[PDB]
Amino acid sequence: SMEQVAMELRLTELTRLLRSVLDQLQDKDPARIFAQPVSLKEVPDYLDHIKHPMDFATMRKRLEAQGYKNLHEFEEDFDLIIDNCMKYNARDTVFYRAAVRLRDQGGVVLRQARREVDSIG
Repeated sequence: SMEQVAMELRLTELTRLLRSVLDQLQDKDPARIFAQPVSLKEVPDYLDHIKHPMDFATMRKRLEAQGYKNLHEFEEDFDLIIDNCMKYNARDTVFYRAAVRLRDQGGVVLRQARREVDSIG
C-alpha cells in the first residue's frame, strides 16, 4: 500500500537523522571507551553485573537494519551505555569519568535531536 510506503519513508528519514545523532555522540567519546561491547574474554563475570550490555557498535548495527522506530528507543540504548558503565566502574576510574562526560555532552545533542524529530515529524 501507499500508506506502508509512506511509513517506510518516515522510518528511513528517522534512520538518517539517528545516524547523524550517533556520529555526534560518538565524537564525545574520543578515547573509544564505548565503541565496542565489553569483551567476555577480558571481563568474564560482566553479565553477572550488567543485564543489558550496550555499546556504539551494537547501536550502529541496530540502526542500519532500521531497527529504531522512534528517538525514545535510541535514547534508551544510549542511556544503557552510560548507566552500565557507571554501575560496573567506580567513581575514581577513567571509565566512569568518560561516561559522565559523554552524558553531559550528549545531553546537548539529544536536546536538539528531540526538537528535530518532533519538528520534522
